[PDB]
Amino acid sequence: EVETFAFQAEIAQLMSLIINTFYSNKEIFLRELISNSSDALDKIRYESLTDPSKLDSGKELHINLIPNKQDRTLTIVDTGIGMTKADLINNLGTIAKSGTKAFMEALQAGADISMIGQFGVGFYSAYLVAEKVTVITKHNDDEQYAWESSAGGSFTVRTDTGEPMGRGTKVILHLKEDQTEYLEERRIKEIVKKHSQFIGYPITLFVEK
Ligand SMILES: Brc1ccsc1-c1cc[nH]n1
Repeated sequence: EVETFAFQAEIAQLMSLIINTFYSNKEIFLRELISNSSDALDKIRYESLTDPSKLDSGKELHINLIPNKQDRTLTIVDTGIGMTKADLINNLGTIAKSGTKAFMEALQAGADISMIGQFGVGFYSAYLVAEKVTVITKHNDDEQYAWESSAGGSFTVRTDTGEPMGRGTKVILHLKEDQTEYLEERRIKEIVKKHSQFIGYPITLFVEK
């Protein structure tokens, strides 16, 4: 059973700007997603200090980057705190409204798209390179869900029946046809070294078979 939701108008506006604006420096999407993973890992690490059983769903705190050329996907996996259904439908978009307005105003004042993370809406930079984004996520207090959007104003949420994740979030970038450079080992390595070199969790770049 699949539920379909409309983005808030401000967030749809932001996604169209990201998809339609000419902007060559697309590689910053990966810094933003890794940063979000790092923040989620920080949150479960902090919570586990007062309730160690929150790590019963998995003690390892890490980030994996998995390219797949056959499916044309780049997947960013983390074992962070994960997202509830309420986060996916309501909470994250509510938080994002204010950051979106501020970001769109800054852009009109001369900021550029690479500053998106300073406004808390860096996830949407995924649409610089992805035609579709799938997010599989599992919080300790909720079931495993799959969120998906190809933009256009709507997203879906369903319970996920795939492989159980334990805890954390998998962001699956279905890359645009002309963005397959982000499946290349040498390119991902270059980007992580330039933008993400001091992230405090192990980042493993998987190689393709
Ligand atoms: Br946003 C967000 C909110 C709770 S978890 C999470 C996340 C985890 C990986 N990326 N984003």
